[PDB]
Amino acid sequence: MSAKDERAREILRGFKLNWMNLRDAETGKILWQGTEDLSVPGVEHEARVPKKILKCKAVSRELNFSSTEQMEKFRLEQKVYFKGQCLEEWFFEFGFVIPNSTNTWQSLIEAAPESQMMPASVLTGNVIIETKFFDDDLLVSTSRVRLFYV
Ligand SMILES: *C(=N\C)/C(CCCN(CC1CCCCC1)S(=O)(=O)c1ccc(S(=O)(=O)N(Cc2ccc(Cl)cc2)C2CCCC2)cc1)=C(/C)O
Repeated sequence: MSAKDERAREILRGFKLNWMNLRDAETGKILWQGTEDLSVPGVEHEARVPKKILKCKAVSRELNFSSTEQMEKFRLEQKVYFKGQCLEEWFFEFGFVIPNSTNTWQSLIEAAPESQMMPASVLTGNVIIETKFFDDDLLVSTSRVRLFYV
């Protein structure tokens, strides 16, 4: 192992996702909320979202996290797979994280204008979100969530 592998593990160790929610960006209405740390790697998490989320033009996510470790450029890469095929890739930057801080991170997730959504009934249980946590180019964790539309 290198210093960077050790550092990634230290960050993971100090990290906790405390709560999260999703809102319709246009109306502000709450679609989903949870307190399960979906960032925990090595386990396939599940989440149930209302099927009307697929009609939204944009979704606002609020994500609350704690970190014992300082981070220079905290960021996420998320890949949206349907039956193993990547259909969307999202990138979000938080930036600098104070050691032993708790932070609320708001992001906007926008519908790709190129594409049209398959129906909820087709998508449900066949969508995996793969999320990669980075400090800059240091990969901290990789986690998966399987989505159901209800
Ligand atoms: C392809 N389209 C070409 C699709 C569409 C499904 C993707 N999402 C649709 C909405 C995206 C923005 C515009 C409005 C439509 S989705 O509703 O299925 C959706 C919404 C939110 C998220 S998530 O915020 O990434 N997230 C998963 C998550 C995991 C780990 C962390 Cl750390 C944070 C967040 C939430 C999902 C429910 C729990 C949390 C993902 C997908 C497809 C499927 O191919």
